[PDB]
Amino acid sequence: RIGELADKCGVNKETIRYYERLGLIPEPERMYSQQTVDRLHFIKRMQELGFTLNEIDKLLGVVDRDEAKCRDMYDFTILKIEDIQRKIEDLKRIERMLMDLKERCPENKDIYECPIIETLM
Amino acid sequence: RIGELADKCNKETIRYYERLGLIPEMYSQQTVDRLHFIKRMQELGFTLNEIDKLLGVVDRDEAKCRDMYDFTILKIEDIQRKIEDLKRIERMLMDLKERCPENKDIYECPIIETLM
Repeated sequence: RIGELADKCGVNKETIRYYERLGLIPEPERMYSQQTVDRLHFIKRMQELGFTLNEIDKLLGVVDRDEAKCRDMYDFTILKIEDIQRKIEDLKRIERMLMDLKERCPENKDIYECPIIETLM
Repeated sequence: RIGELADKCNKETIRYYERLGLIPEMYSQQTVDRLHFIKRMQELGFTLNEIDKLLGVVDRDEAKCRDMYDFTILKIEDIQRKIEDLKRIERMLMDLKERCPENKDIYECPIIETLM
């Protein structure tokens, strides 16, 4: 079921085997249950949001109850919280800027130009 | 002044941005602000083409200011999704933090990290 799991999240089988080798995802039974899908989605999205594979591994250590890689979690949380807070602030200002730019467009006054579907994408 | 401008984040990168038409062909404070803008925008996941299109408005370039509306819609949706996700991740990290013993300790309070 590696192919369907690869298509579902999704990433190529190479990166799935790569995460299996890194230990980011557990060894499947003789396969790949729903938990593996949620975990893989977690890894993928976290990596998309700027987190390194090492940090993701450290977080997944909490899930697997690995005491070793859960060492010094306090400082880690503090650092990541600072980073992500600044990032959030920046993105919010940028978003307000983008909206402000959108209002200055003529189409913003047109009813048929209203972004209906794009809302739930 | 490109050496002084180089403190901001290097010279080849500056010449590269000049060749792309991202920055005018140097000495100015406005150029410093613009360069910082480009850099930080790139740090936050925006491509050079997107940043170029946004800077098309500052340069009053009619050509690349076309279809700005759909661009804004797209970027706003994407960045909104990102913001939601990041907020939730932050609350997660705060949960984890509060689950630590050090979180109850006064000397372990992150005072300096606040304004970094």
